Amino acid sequence: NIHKHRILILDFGSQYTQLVARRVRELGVYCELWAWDVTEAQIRDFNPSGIILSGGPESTTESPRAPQYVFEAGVPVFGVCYGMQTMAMQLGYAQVEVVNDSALVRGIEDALTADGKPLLDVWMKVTAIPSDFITVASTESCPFAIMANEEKRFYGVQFHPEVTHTRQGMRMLERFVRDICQCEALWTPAKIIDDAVARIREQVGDDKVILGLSGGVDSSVTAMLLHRAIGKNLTCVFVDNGLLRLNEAEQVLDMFGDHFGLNIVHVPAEDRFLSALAGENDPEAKRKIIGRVFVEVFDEEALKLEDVKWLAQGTIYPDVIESAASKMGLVEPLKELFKDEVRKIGLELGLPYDMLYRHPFPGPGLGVRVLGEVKKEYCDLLRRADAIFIEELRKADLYDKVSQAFTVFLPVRSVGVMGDGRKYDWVVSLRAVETIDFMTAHWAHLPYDFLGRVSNRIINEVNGISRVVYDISGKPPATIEWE
Amino acid sequence: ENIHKHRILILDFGSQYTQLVARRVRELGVYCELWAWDVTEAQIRDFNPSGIILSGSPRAPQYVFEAGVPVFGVCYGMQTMAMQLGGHVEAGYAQVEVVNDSALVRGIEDALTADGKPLLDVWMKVTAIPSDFITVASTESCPFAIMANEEKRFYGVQFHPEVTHTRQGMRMLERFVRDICQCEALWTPAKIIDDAVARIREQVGDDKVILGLSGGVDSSVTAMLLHRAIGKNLTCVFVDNGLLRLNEAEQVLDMFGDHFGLNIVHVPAEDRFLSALAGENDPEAKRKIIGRVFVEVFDEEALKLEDVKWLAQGTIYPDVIESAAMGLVEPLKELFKDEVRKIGLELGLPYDMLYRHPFPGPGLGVRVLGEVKKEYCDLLRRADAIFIEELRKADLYDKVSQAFTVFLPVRSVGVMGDGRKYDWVVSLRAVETIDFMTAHWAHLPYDFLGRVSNRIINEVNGISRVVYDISGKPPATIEWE
Amino acid sequence: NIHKHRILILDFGSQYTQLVARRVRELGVYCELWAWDVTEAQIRDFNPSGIILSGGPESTTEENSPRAPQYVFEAGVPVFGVCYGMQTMAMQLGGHVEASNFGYAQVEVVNDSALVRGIEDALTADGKPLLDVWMSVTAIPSDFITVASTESCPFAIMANEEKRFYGVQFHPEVTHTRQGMRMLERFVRDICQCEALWTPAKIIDDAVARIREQVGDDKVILGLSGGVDSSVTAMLLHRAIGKNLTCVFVDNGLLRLNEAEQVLDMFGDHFGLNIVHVPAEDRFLSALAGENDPEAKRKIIGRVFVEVFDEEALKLEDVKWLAQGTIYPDVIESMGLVEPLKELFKDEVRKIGLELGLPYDMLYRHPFPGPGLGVRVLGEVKKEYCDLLRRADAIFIEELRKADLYDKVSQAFTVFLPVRSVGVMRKYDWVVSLRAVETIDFMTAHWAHLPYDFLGRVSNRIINEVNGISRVVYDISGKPPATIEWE
Amino acid sequence: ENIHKHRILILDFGSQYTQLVARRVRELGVYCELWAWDVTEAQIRDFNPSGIILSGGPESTTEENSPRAPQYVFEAGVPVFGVCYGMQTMAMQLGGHVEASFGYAQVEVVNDSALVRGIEDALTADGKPLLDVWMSHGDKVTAIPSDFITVASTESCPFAIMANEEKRFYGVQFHPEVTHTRQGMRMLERFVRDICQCEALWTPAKIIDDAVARIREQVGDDKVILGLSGGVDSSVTAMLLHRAIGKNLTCVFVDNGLLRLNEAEQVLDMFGDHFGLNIVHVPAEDRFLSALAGENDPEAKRKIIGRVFVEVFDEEALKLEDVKWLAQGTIYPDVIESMGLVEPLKELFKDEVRKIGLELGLPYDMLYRHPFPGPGLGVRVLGEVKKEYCDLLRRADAIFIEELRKADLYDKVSQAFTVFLPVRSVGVMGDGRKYDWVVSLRAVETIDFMTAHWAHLPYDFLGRVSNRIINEVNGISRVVYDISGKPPATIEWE
Ligand SMILES: O=c1[nH]c(=O)c2[nH+]cn([C@@H]3O[C@H](COP(=O)(O)O)[C@@H](O)[C@H]3O)c2[nH]1
Ligand SMILES: O=c1[nH]c(=O)c2[nH+]cn([C@@H]3O[C@H](COP(=O)(O)O)[C@@H](O)[C@H]3O)c2[nH]1
Ligand SMILES: O=c1[nH]c(=O)c2[nH+]cn([C@@H]3O[C@H](COP(=O)(O)O)[C@@H](O)[C@H]3O)c2[nH]1
Ligand SMILES: O=c1[nH]c(=O)c2[nH+]cn([C@@H]3O[C@H](COP(=O)(O)O)[C@@H](O)[C@H]3O)c2[nH]1
Repeated sequence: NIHKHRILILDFGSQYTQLVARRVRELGVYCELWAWDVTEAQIRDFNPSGIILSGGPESTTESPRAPQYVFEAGVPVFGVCYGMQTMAMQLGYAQVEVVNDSALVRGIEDALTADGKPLLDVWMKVTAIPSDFITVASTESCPFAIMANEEKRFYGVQFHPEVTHTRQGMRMLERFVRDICQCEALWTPAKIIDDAVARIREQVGDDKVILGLSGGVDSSVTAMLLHRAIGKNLTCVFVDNGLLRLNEAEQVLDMFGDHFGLNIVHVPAEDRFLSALAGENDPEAKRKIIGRVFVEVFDEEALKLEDVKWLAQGTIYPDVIESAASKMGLVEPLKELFKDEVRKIGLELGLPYDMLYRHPFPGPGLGVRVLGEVKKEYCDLLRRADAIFIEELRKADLYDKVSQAFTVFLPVRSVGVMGDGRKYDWVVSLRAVETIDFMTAHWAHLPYDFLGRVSNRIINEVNGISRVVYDISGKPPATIEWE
Repeated sequence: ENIHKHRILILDFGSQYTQLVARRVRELGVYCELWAWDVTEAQIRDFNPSGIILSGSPRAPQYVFEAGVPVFGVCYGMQTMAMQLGGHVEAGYAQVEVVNDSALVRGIEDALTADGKPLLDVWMKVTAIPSDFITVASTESCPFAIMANEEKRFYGVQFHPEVTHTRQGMRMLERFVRDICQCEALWTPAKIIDDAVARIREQVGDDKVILGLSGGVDSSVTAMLLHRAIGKNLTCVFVDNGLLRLNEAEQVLDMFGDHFGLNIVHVPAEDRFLSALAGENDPEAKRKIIGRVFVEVFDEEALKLEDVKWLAQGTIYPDVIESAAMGLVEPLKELFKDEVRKIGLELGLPYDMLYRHPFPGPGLGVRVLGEVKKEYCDLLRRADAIFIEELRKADLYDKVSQAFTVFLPVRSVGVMGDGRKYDWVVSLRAVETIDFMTAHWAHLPYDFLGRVSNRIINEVNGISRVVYDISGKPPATIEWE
Repeated sequence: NIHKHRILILDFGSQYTQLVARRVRELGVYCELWAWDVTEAQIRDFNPSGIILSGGPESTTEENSPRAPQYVFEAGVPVFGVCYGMQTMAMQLGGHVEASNFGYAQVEVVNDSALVRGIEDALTADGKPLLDVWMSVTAIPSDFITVASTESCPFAIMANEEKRFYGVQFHPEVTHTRQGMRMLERFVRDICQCEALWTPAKIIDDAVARIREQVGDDKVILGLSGGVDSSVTAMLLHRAIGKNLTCVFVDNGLLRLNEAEQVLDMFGDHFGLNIVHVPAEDRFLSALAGENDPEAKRKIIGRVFVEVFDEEALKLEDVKWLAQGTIYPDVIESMGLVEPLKELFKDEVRKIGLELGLPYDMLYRHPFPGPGLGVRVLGEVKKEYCDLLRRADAIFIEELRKADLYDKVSQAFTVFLPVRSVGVMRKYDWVVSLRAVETIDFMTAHWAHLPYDFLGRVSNRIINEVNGISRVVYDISGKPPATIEWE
Repeated sequence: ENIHKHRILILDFGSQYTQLVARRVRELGVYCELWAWDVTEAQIRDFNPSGIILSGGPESTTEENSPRAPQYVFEAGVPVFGVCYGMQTMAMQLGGHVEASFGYAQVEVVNDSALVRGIEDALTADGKPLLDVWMSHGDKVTAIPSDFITVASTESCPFAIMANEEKRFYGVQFHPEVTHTRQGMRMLERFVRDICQCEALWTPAKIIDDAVARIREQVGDDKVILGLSGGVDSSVTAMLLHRAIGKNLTCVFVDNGLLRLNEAEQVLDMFGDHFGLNIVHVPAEDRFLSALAGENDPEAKRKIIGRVFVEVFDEEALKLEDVKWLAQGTIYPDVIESMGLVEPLKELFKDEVRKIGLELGLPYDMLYRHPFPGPGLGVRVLGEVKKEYCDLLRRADAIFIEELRKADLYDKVSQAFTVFLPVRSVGVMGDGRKYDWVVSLRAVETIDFMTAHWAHLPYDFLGRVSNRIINEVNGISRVVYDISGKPPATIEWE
């Protein structure tokens, strides 16, 4: 069983904790990210084959600490940054000299040299280890780079193995998870899919399941999962909310109605969304509106069915994790998956690459990209602008060099040449970013020649657009979307 | 000493480069005028040129060749020179081989051929030259790249010598205007100033003159010329319309009031222009209001002054050329824009001010899209200041023709400590201008753009997001309105 | 057994054929790359779980052109034809090719096949599956179905599902084929039903087992160069027969700075190997004395090293085995012989070297030629020239690594130029040349467009810091018309 | 016409920018001489400057033996302009005081001075005039002499400009001669044309006319020989003498086998078949190669080439009866660095030589060619000079320059050439290999006599040239690029 060998990752608040989880996932082992403030009851219920304590911005000199069971549970424990500093007490690029044999790092040598010692290229106080620990690696600024009670199988590392900059970090996480915690590598996209199917089948039986099909990654893979498990019993509602991209409805239907043979209720709700949105300039109002009409449309569509006892949903593990930060049943095949696993299993389920590695598209769609009041003519204009932008972006092989690209409609009038020189028309902003984390994203240094080709195209080819600007504001101090 | 004694008639055959040719002639210190090609024997005879230039189916007046003065045809001018004297015409860097001796290019060599023959590096068609002309230079594509009737002192070149791409073009221009045409170079900043003062004094005498002092290049140099000519008898009216750059009023007042001793009437009229603009969204109406309120204010101040008999004005020669179908002092009406700067330097004005990017008459009124409001103008001024501050630090101010900031009355979200706040967006706009019809948006460095947008969003309370106008002209325009 | 599931890959002459092989290896499945001109007895003896017929430049329309042995299609195993492999399978099975004396291409999947079922990169506006492939046939066999199409290429993919014959006109082995690896995975793991036992941990365990069966308690001589193959080899025999393995490391005086100290400290003082160290600097130098001919120097360096190695070998009799780092590419291009790496490709040797415990930086270090500095010192090889070269090269590589440029080139090194150049406090000293290449194939190398300020930095460090070097130049000559080494 | 009548004395205190001052004043149309600071009142009285400019320098007036102007500088009754050090020694030598301590800066003008009245680059917010100047942040005047006034200042430079308006003494802590001082030229012109009242009679056309007249009055109708090398200096000298004494000028062009590809023909085609000079063309390639045979020492090679050049020239001289005059192209920098002698360019800087060269009819690209050393390929062929090597180098170099001109990179460098390395490398030949010579491309952006940076030529450009030389020149296996700056290396390899 694929959840059997499982890592409990305890989050002391690093931005890299989910990266550790994703690395364990990549290594083929289930794992779970909980907050540090967990009860020995819970760790005993999860029953981890090993524990991992993640980095932290706090300090053990105040203060987040592991539930003492972490070290009493008799499973190998791996501390990382804070997780190492908290393992003690409770018991930029750099190179560490391996000063001892440890289970964790034996055989793993990036450079050696030192003339008589193994070196580790790692990506990086602890004044003294517990009495049962040895020093395993050391640096100038950190004599305690790796510490280990190799008998109790506790390991401590002042660097981040989950990050690629740690030359052999993954081999180290492999060592801890596969070899020191003797975990089998059962958590494979093929076997996740079988687990998904089995669990949906068992949880829903012959009951009818409904699902909001966006065409996006999460609800698509969910569609494919539900569909593989209960076939025709699944009904997907595709709402064209009048806020999608150019031809999005066609593409979602060509893909999932035709190509994959899904049972699709197609709801053309453009006028209805644009109705409810009428005269609404407040971006948070628009979101709530757009989100409410969606819930309205699905509940209407659900009733037109019958015996629909289950709503399916593209909830992925990160979503569960924020919810962790404090009618119809829920079918959530992806609740345990991170986004890269979802894509990977989407590939195995047969979905196309393009869709799976597409830029995220917001729920509210163009509703948050038409500044202020959302009008059809602004959305049609926005659509042709985005289409050109994204089509040029794809020609130039720039689509994968940015996390997200789109255009924003500015309801301001600017003059542009018409032939005699007298036509005001609308302005759009191109927006392209390289996303670093949920808090920070850089605006993309798209090439000048390229920007200008897109500019000219949008202005010349779209009647109603006279001027194109580029969002040159990063996040912070701005955000990715304009609303 | 008439600095207009030696003069060059340049006939404009519609080329972009014709005002370039005239400026080159003015750079050699020789006065010249640029007329439309369609002139009369009479119009030309009255000018009495020391030499005629024809720029790049229109035809020169037959008198141009009858006039007995040297004539220089460039591109279309050389082609039209061939047509009209019995030749024949049929329609990038290049090198023309000089194949005959000619006053125009005698001694002007850029390289030598393998044969050992002279070559000209030029920037650029005739198939038969008149029977009294010879072939001066040629190249593979252009059999007749330079031709000359050495006797009538007629010279045609297919390339443009006014463009520095023609390696020694200026020297051929110098050769025709100074040697062939027999011109002294008295047209100098210092002497143009003297002649401007002389002509102002003679036309105005002891009368008091009034002047609209916009702070721009033209009205400033006009102000300094008048102040030099008539001093206390000059009142400049400076009108802060509410649409000027940050501290423009203080700056113009500092400069001409305290520093230069001009007599200034400062009209703080921000509320007045803003109020005449309240609610107006149409840029055509905004400009008309701003212009309308401008003369109203200026008229109300001209009636506030005893014995004002003359209006001074920074009309420059291109304004005169562009104009092609109380007394008026226009000291700059013969000067091209760079000449006006050169003399503004000799009159003691500051370089920064003379080479400043042009600012439009309505100012921020065409840069706050829609209803111009004080709030938006305030934000715009701060953002714009940060932009130019940085442009100058980066030595990029020199590198664009115009750089400014447009206020977009759209709300965008941005970070506000731990959460979010909606505020206004501005667009940076920077162009390299090419002509009245053509401008490329500047490829400002990315790092620089990032600094500026950070500076604006972080430093300007009320701005959350900054975009860069990446639209060229055409299909867009330089200004947003 | 980790060779049980195995893919026979027949080589029809493509450049990318070794890449097909290594992708099967990357997949976790043993495979073998043979010339196409083999026999049924050979295939039968090999017992493929599946056969891949790879690309090739020749035309199927020519007179005596390559054909797959007819048994390929009678082995009752799956057959995968890639490009010419597919053109030969179509021609050998009833269909036709027209001849025509590369590119990115999107092929539309127009029918189901086990090979590309569910492998999609995009949809057409008409809902049809698209594959992003690295492209390169007028009729297919009449038991074959068309699987995918292009404009240019009507039969991009053909297949006989019953017989498990799949032909593609693109290169799944090339990363440009977006889901190439998946199709190869599909063929090998799903269709050929191979397990992924070909792993580094298991290839090591296999290596050890096969050394012990072959050698037992016998004694084994090895030439330890510190290079990648000789060293992983040493680790395998050592993990296999400990003290019964002896490593002869000859410091020929033509090695990089402190190479002897480093080879010895690492494999003797850290991996507990038993190494006889021939400190043979003066002997190689004496032999090379007065030889300005690169060909003659290569010989001389070869001759002496054999002489030295033989002498050290005789000195430990009752040794019946010479071990050697020969790797699978050596096999493909070509006391008793022990060769643990003879089935491994270079990146496997590296991968298993990491499992053996070896340092990354050593396993991914640039190749250092047999003659070492004997061929990087133009003309007469002298102690002093090698000495300057070693200091110069050490500076170059040190800068090159801290600039994170070692990853970015195939080979970086310094060549000593016996020419005098003026420099400042005015002195005449030697010239060295930096040389850094990006090696496309065996015959093509681009000189690296190393940053200018980096080049200027390396260049100043070498001049200022190496007493004896007045001037640094950079080889801006690619292969062809020049070669990688200078001699 | 006396075109030297007005003249500025520049006293060199050692600034890297002193030559620039001299050329700016020249550019303004006013003759000027550049002397060392330690000259004598006597010498200055002889020159009789219309005005004196004291340049900057690296020394410090606060140090014991620091350079000072001849006191007469301040007693000659002419305007004195002091630039940095010259300002600081003007202060100190007049009762000021300097304290011991380059960049852009804005000096605020605070008093009227003939030097900068009307010269303004910006204003302060407070509305006060600013000059944009290129300053030396080093030593600073902290007291100005009694009858001086502060003209300009910064928060860090109380006396950024000082002036004694009556004595026409001006000191600036910045460099008006460098472009980075926005209106420095106008400052220099203000001093030279206005305050010193120099007429701008030092123009190319007038310099020519003056040279001619000085030639025609030094030699009259005598015969004059001239080593013509096609280099800028002797070419301009040749044309001066041609216009001056015409037929009596005999030009000797020596092809020493160390010239660039076809150089003899293009020099012959140019100055013989086109400009009409009388060229005695000596083909002495075998004579130089012979004398050079077996000489691997670059210092010996240079002496040999020098010596052998002189014998050839003396012989050609002997073949002409009554050669009473030797013309050379010595330019003023050669004087500053240091048969009757005619040196028409001894007062001219290199740009002035080009400028008058163009006025004489010489082609631009010749006048602006990179400097070619006197020994030619003999110091670009490393070790022993042989014809096979020079033929190679010539072919290789001409490819180099041809491409360099094509890509508009020729004028982006001060010198570009190829060095023949007597080292052999292997290369591809067909399917097998070949073994042939190596050449080095060498290209520099020269900043001064002691500083050259190697050019960041475009990689694709380098590889194109690379391939061309190797694929087009027989005898070359490989091309390298010199990536050594000067210092620690030199421009030439030998
Ligand atoms: O499903 C969604 N509903 C929303 O209302 C929404 N708002 C922002 N986003 C996405 O969140 C990411 C970060 O955008 P911001 O930096 O503007 O917050 C980007 O990926 C945005 O597209 C949304 N997604
Ligand atoms: O004095 C002015 N009053 C105006 O109303 C005006 N509108 C445009 N401009 C200037 O014209 C140039 C380019 O015009 P466009 O904005 O139409 O491209 C640029 O120099 C613009 O600033 C104006 N100048
Ligand atoms: O082990 C070796 N012994 C040798 O004698 C030898 N010669 C060249 N090389 C390597 O061959 C590759 C290309 O060399 P060339 O382009 O100079 O032929 C590069 O990888 C060179 O290092 C050698 N390797
Ligand atoms: O050594 C030389 N002998 C000569 O006869 C000679 N003539 C000119 N040049 C130029 O002088 C400069 C100095 O060269 P270095 O950077 O190698 O010292 C470089 O600019 C050289 O080209 C010569 N150099």
